[PDB]
Amino acid sequence: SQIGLFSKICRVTIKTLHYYNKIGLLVPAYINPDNGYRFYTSDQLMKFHQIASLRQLGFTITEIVTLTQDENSCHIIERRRLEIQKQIRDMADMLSRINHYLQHKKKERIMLYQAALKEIPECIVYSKRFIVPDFSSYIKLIPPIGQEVMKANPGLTLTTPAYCFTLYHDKEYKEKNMDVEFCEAVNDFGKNEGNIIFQVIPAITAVTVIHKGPYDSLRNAYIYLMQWVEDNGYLLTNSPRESYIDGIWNKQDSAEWMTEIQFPVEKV
Amino acid sequence: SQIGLFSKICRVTIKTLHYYNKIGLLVPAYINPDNGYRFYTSDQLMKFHQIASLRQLGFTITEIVTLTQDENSCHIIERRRLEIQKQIRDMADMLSRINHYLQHKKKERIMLYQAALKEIPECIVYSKRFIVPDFSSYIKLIPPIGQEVMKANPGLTLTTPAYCFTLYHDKEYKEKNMDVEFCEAVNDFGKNEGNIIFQVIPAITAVTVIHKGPYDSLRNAYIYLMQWVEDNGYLLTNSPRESYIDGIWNKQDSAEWMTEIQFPVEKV
DNA sequence: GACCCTCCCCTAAGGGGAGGGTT
DNA sequence: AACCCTCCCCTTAGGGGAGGGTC
Ligand code: 118
Ligand code: 118
Repeated sequence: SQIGLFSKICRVTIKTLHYYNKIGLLVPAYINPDNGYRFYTSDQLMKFHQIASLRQLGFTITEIVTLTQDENSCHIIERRRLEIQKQIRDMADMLSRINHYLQHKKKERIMLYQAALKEIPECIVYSKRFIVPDFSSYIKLIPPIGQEVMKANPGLTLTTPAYCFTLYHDKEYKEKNMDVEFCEAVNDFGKNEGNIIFQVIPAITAVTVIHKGPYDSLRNAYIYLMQWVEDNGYLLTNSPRESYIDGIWNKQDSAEWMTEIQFPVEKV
Repeated sequence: SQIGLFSKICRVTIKTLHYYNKIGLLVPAYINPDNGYRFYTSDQLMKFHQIASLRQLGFTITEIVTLTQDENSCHIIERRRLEIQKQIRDMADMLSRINHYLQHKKKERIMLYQAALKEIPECIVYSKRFIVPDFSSYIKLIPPIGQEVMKANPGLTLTTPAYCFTLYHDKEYKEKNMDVEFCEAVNDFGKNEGNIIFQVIPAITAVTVIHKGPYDSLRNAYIYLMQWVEDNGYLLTNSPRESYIDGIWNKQDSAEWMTEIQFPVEKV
């Protein structure tokens, strides 16, 4: 049976049989040495049946050329099973995220904020945890606190990129008397000085929202990220970080201040 | 911010930034004309965050270009949601099939029947539906039909490849009172003289196993296909077909015979 | 007329490397 | 040596077509 008749038997393309014969899977029974014509037999039809049965299970071709010659191999099936379970767990997540995106675009005409998961590696920061009356005074109190460290610690150098951020160790919404902790990543351990300490901030997976604008409207970003966490079946693991990428130190216009909200989060 | 600093800010590879600059997804704020060095800006990070937020939902790159360049594109998000649900159905199907495959392979070292889900197109057949006293006697009455149809309808040409099957119209198991119908795909219509009639058989999606060996062991393949149907949550929609690939007409060896059992099913 | 072969380029989203540049 | 660039080839499972030959 020539390649066309066999390709009509299996309901498959001739190019598929060519590719298979090239890769070594499903080699034909008789190759005409004069013109190269590939002739097939029903013994090849029964082989293509199991080839298609494995292909319908998601196995890649190099997995099939192992499954069909190394007959005892069973770990390559449990591996694909765990892979399928991971794919389902990711696809359901993506479906919930798309549903949330659609709900938000229906409610508001514009996707002002856009959540995105990212992996934040651990870093050595110098930290000062204290109580502030409000956010405005906290912004004023940060730079002298940084100056104290960079003066009293020779050889201390900031990290590139400059990961400078704050943590909010409250559990409920506190407009005032906020137990904020300011941190700034350093290349290595420095010595403690007074109330300012050093520590390692653990590596986290976090959903992130960048907020372009003034600081007095970060409540919108926090409300959006909390809605995202509650909706998509996630759980806030740790205190929410807030990363200062751009601000009064780098730009003079308040409308171009760029800050990134980070929610350390884990899935339930 | 140079490309090396930006790749660490974004926590992505450099070649990703090169690809996004080449396709036009993320273009640097300023490219040095002589060297070619790409330089980035906070407003490029604000856009890479959008790129990542959309790519974590599984959007293709061109869909991301269409989404960030053209607003009011909620039809593309709906398309992606429908495709996500389709992929979730297919992944759950794959998971159930590989669970069944593991349940059988870790039970018995050899796989006797692989199961493949293939779509059979519609065809024109001549058929004789009659009660057969036994399956052993069933094979005997077929060549009479085969001669009679070619004698009554001259020039009637069978299709290629030959689709010759049996329709087991019994909704319950029995040995001696089998209500079966022998069908054979033919190119064009003919006369319906006698109990042999012409008809079309609707196109079906069917799970199929290929049975190699004599016709007494077919109950094994039928029980296996029923077990597959019950395990994988399919529903048997129509009467099972039995496609005779190889038989007494091509090969004298009874262990070289081949036959394909087809179960018309739908996913419910 | 139909059918079949090899050879070449293409997919999506980058990965890896070679060779050249500059401070 | 540290970064940077462009250019070329590579990944899947085959698709599409050109040019040439065969039944
Ligand atoms: C030590 C402590 C704080 C700051 Sb900064 C800053 C600088 C670079 C990158 C990120 C943050 C600052 C403020 C004024 C002038 C110069 C630098 C800072 C400001 C507000 C909130 C958080 C951090 C700097 C050093
Ligand atoms: C018309 C009807 C049936 C068959 Sb045959 C067959 C052919 C030659 C010699 C003996 C038998 C068949 C099928 C099932 C049971 C008994 C006979 C047949 C079927 C498929 C492919 C090729 C031949 C052929 C023409």
